[PDB]
Amino acid sequence: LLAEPQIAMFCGRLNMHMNVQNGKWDSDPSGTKTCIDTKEGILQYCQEVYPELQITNVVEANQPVTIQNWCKRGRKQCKTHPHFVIPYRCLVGEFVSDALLVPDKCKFLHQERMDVCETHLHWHTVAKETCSEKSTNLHDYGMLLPCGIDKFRGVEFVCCPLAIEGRKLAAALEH
Amino acid sequence: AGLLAEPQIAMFCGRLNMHMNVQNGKWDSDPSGTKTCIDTKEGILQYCQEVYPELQITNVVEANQPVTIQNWCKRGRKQCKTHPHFVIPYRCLVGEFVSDALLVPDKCKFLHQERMDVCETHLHWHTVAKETCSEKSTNLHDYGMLLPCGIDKFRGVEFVCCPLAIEGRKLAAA
Repeated sequence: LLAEPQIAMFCGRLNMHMNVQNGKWDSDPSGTKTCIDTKEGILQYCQEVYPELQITNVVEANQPVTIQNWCKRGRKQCKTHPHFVIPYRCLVGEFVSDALLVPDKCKFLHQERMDVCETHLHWHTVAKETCSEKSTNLHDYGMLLPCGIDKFRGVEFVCCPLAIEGRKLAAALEH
Repeated sequence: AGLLAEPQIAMFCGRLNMHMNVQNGKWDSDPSGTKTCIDTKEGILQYCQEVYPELQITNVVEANQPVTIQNWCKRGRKQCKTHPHFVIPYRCLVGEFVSDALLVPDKCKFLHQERMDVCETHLHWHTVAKETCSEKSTNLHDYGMLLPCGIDKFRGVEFVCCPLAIEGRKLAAA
């Protein structure tokens, strides 16, 4: 398994999925599957595309990727017409939280509640607001404790200083 | 009802395989934009399963007559405007095998031959059918395979013989 299984969609075109052997995007195997509207449906598609793996849940990727050559159902031509989309990671087996890199002087934090079951977006906001409050930057975050298809009870994240001993601490991503 | 078109694949070396879109009845190119003509039955079978993931394809057999397929594609599917080609499709047989239903038109007869000791090709059986109608001064109108014994291998054939209706001739010579 040289790549993480995941699916990417763009309504109007056939779904794409990560080729776990080489690491490139391929198009829907049957040339018939279009964008999906529910988390339950996305999870099924993941399982249909990766029959050899035990897909047990799904979660949005933290950052968009650029995919080219989207095919259209019916059309012969898959025009290299780039699109920036947020893939869905097909999580496999027993759930384990993402390992996150903690750059020096940054802090690893996490929040959870046994009685809340929210989305990836909600947890992303929590993490962002928590770092923002302390006047810092959100460098990375991951979900914790799944409670449903693409639903979690918490978030683990990394907050970073605007600068260390005078020098600004930067990074680039997601837009 | 909500009946689908029989699944099948068509090849033309130097181009991407085509497969029948079972939902609209029209041909589509290779989903991955990389698969090309195959040279083994086992390979044909594997390709069927690949483009028809939701069907239990358990065998393959050549269709009886070639078909005209427009706009083939080259690897990558960036250039697909081309000259139509006459190719003989491969039927992707699903699930449990059952003999095709043959229409016996007026004045024709339905015959079938099965040899439980042999395991021949589609071509062999087509010939056995053609020759059997010839021996009775008739013409082979249609046929289908019987008793599968391997990937695209059968133990028999069912066919329909019909009146020749052909203009013969002789020679007037000195």
